[PDB]
Amino acid sequence: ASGMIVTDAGADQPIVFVNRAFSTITGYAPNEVLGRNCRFLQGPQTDAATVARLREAIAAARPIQERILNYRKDGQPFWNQLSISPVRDETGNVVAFVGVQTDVT
Amino acid sequence: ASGMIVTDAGADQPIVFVNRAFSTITGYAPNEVLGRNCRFLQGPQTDAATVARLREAIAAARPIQERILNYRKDGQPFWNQLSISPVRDETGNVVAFVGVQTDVT
Ligand SMILES: Cc1cc2nc3c(=O)[nH]c(=O)nc-3n(C[C@H](O)[C@H](O)[C@H](O)COP(=O)(O)O)c2cc1C
Ligand SMILES: Cc1cc2nc3c(=O)[nH]c(=O)nc-3n(C[C@H](O)[C@H](O)[C@H](O)COP(=O)(O)O)c2cc1C
Repeated sequence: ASGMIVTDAGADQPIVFVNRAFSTITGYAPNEVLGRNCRFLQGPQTDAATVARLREAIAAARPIQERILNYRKDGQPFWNQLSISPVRDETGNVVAFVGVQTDVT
Repeated sequence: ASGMIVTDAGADQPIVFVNRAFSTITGYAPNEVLGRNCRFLQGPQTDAATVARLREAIAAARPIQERILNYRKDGQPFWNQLSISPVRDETGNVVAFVGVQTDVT
């Protein structure tokens, strides 16, 4: 099952909702992640270039897909097939971002 | 600000998250809508053909936009500029739906 994260659009994109599969994949409970930027999932072997591409896409509110190395709460690495998209209203304002995670280890 | 509703994908698409502006627009608090299908927003003058189009799009996981008559908690009608999209994983599985409202009354 794939994880889902919803973040606010502004102000460094704090998490506002996660589904159950997010906890299955990452080992974090909702309480442990709400209000935080998702970058706590990264760690020392995460590819910096990939991170850069995410950062640039989010700042532009452009959809992006990447395979990124992430880490469970306990420190166990896993490969995340990650897809992020803005949620826009019909005037084009970005209301949120949604990300989908699949553990492809 | 535009409302946002996230639902599960299956069964009857129960609401799992709403943003602040959903409460502004509709008068409902999160605790009174979570776990319900969004159709409680409809009422006597809602156009049945519009509802039917939403029903078929959700069943097929197709994006759709409609201007639909909805009702606030206090019973006041409002025009909801509604857009719905599925959230998919990279294999195409539907993870959730996202709806965006704008009160265009
Ligand atoms: C909706 C959404 C979901 C995200 N999911 C993840 C994720 O699962 N794993 C991850 O490493 N980064 C994820 N990110 C990316 C980070 O939050 C962050 O944007 C990225 O590391 C680049 O920014 P930075 O250089 O400021 O950290 C997500 C971002 C958003 C907006
Ligand atoms: C994510 C999402 C958001 C929705 N938002 C609304 C809404 O704001 N107003 C509305 O009248 N129906 C909304 N709907 C549609 C109803 O939940 C329902 O699908 C529609 O009435 C058709 O199905 P029915 O004939 O079984 O009621 C939403 C559905 C989804 C999945």
